[PDB]
Amino acid sequence: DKAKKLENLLKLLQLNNHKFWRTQPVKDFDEKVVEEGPIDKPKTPEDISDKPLPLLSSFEWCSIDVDNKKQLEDVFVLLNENYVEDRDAGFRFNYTKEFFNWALKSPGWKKDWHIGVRVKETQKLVAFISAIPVTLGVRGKQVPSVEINFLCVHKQLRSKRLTPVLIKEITRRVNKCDIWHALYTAGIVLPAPVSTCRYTHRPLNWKKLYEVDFTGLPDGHTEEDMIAENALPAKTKTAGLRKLKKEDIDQVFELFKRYQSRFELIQIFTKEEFEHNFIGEESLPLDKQVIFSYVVEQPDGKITDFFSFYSLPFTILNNTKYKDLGIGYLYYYATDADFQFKDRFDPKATKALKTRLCELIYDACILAKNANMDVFNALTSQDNTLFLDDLKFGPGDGFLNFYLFNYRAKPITGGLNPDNSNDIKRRSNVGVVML
Ligand SMILES: CCCCCCCCCCCCCC(=O)SCCNC(=O)CCNC(=O)[C@@H](O)C(C)(C)COP(=O)(O)OP(=O)(O)OC[C@H]1O[C@@H](n2cnc3c(N)ncnc32)[C@H](O)[C@@H]1OP(=O)(O)O
Repeated sequence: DKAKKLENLLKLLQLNNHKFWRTQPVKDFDEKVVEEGPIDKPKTPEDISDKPLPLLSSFEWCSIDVDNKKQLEDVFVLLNENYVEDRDAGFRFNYTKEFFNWALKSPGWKKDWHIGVRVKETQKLVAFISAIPVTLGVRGKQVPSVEINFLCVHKQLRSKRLTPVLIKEITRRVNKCDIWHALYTAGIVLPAPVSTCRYTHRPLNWKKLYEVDFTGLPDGHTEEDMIAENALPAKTKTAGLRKLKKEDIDQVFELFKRYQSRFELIQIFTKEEFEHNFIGEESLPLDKQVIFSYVVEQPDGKITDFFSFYSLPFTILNNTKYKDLGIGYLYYYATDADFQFKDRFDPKATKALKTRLCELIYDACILAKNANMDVFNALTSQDNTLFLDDLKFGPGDGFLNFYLFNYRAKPITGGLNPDNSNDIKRRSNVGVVML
C-alpha cells in the first residue's frame, strides 16, 4: 500500500527509453532496516525437499554440463535468440562457448545448479537459470551464498508465469546444499534493491557506433568533431604495464583484498576462484579472448595497480557495413594510490586515487580498443564515479538494481545523486560486479 507508492517513485526514477515475490524472503519497499540479517527463519538441508518442482505438462528439468559440447550450445542459442527483449531492435547478444566456459565453470560450480527446462519429446531448451556459489560481504558480515544470473525464457512462451518455478527450483536446489542467500541483479524494478547503479558508455570506435545507431550526433556537431573527440592513441601510457600472469597472483590478490575491503557489498575471493576469474582459458585468438587482465609491476617487482575487463559482443542485424559490435565491460580493479592516507574521503586522498584511476582506465580504453572493442562499459559502482566524467564516459540510460535474496540491508550508495547524476561527492560503496 505504502510500498506500492515507493515502488512507483523508484520506477519513476529509473524510467527511460507481484503474486510471487509477495510470498518470498525479500525486503519490501516500505521496510526500514532495524538489523541486517536473514529474513526467513533458520532452516536446515533436511527441512528442504529433494523433489524438483513439478511444472506444466510437456516439460522437464535438465542439468547442463559446461564441459559438454552440445549442452552448452543449446544455452547460447536460446540466450542469443531470446535475451534481446525486442525481436526488431536489430541487435542480439552473442554469447560464445568461450564466454560460458569462464562464467559458468566457476570454482565450486555444480552442473546441477545450471538448471534448464526442456520440452519432453523434442528436447528443445526453452528456459535457463544459473546459480554460482560465492561468499559475500554485506557490511562487515560474511554471508555465504550464490549468484543467480542468466535468467531467460523462450519468447514464444512468456507471460507463462514460469519464472517463479524457475526461481523456486534453484531456491530448492541451493537450499538443500547448506546455502540460503543470494545476490541477483536486474534492470527492472523488483521488491527491494539494496543499491542501484547506472550504465555508462565510452566510445572506442565512434564512427562505427553512429553507423549502427547506438550513439547519435548532438546538436551542432560534425560527424567529424565526434571522431576527433573520442579518438585514442595506439599504445598504453603508464609505466611498466603488463598482462596478468600466474606468478603475479599472491601480490595482486593481496592488493585487490586491501583495496576491495572499502566497499559494503563485496565478493570474498578465494585465491583460486580469483585466479579462475582473471586468467582466462589459455590460448584463444584475440576475437575469442573473454577476460582481459592487466597489472603494473614496478622496477623492484612490486605490483602497484591492477585492472581487468570482459568482452560480451552484440551481433548486429540489418546493416550492410557491419556484422557485429565489439563490447568490453570494465570489471574488478585495484590500486595502492590512496593507501598511505587514513581516510578514503580525505580530499587529498581522493585526488590521489582519482588521477590514478584516470590513467589506469584510460589505458584500459586503449587496450580494449586494441582488442577490437567498439564501446567500453562501466557502471557508477565502486570508485568509478571518479573517472567516468573525465574519460568521456557519457551517460547511458541503463539502470542496474542490485538485490539480495533473504537478507536485510540498509541502502548502499550506488554512485548516483538523487537527480540521477554521477555522485562525484561520495562515489559508490558497491564492490561486486555482476555480468
Ligand atoms: C538462496 C538461493 C535461492 C535462489 C533464488 C534467488 C532469487 C533471485 C532470482 C532472480 C533472478 C535474477 C535475474 C537475472 O538473472 S537477470 C536476467 C534477466 N534477463 C533478461 O531480462 C533478458 C532475458 N529476459 C527474459 O527471458 C524475460 O522473459 C524474463 C525472464 C526476464 C521475464 O520472463 P516472463 O516475462 O516470461 O515472466 P514470467 O511470466 O515467467 O514470470 C513473472 C514473474 O517473474 C518476475 N520477473 C520478471 N522478470 C524478472 C527478472 N528479470 N528477475 C526476477 N524476476 C523477474 C515478475 O516480476 C513476475 O513476478 P511478480 O512480480 O508477479 O511476483
